[PDB]
Amino acid sequence: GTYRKLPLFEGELPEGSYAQIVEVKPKQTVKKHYHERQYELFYIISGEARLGIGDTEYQAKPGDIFLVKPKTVHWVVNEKDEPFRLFVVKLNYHGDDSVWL
Amino acid sequence: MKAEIKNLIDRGTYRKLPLFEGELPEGSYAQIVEVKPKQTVKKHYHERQYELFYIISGEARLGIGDTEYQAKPGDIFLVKPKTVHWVVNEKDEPFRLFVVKLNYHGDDSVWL
Ligand SMILES: [Zn+2]
Ligand SMILES: [Zn+2]
Ligand SMILES: [Zn+2]
Repeated sequence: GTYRKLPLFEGELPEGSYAQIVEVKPKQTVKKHYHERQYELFYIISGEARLGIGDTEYQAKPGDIFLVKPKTVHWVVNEKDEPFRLFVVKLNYHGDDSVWL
Repeated sequence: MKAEIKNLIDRGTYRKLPLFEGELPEGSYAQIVEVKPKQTVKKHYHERQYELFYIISGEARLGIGDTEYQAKPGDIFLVKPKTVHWVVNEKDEPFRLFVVKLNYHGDDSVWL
């Protein structure tokens, strides 16, 4: 819902590890949230978006890499017809922890 | 937050560029890997670390256990531990990939 979520290497990734593509549907926004304990590593694959982490908003283009440490708030705004697609890795992942602002 | 590649580590057959050093949790690491033109990375296995590859640019015969893919941009891979991998760069282009290491408690790398 809101953005797609395409897990890879399911059951193959060590304890607390996780990897997946996500696809932020076009001209949609992902709302302010944070993770209690998990890290997000992004590699921006295609499209363009506004990406906030803590106190900084980036104009995320492909080939950018981002880190979201925990208790750090993030959002994306896609203002493009093309979907925003990113490679995600989650570190110290204890399952679902998204506290949604 | 954003990745600024300002640190190069040179291993001759290639170069490794770490990312977010100190920022990542224990057992984690992330880095770009540049396999310099016409070069190969020789057969090698990792004690326990896992290596997730996202292939950024170029083509290089990539070999994980028994399957040699031709790693193009957009491919994703995993090299579970105790798995023999290597890379032959074919082009006059760097073969570049975003790597994360999982279960990395320092250099578990070993080479055949
Ligand atoms: Zn997110
Ligand atoms: Zn390796
Ligand atoms: Zn694969």
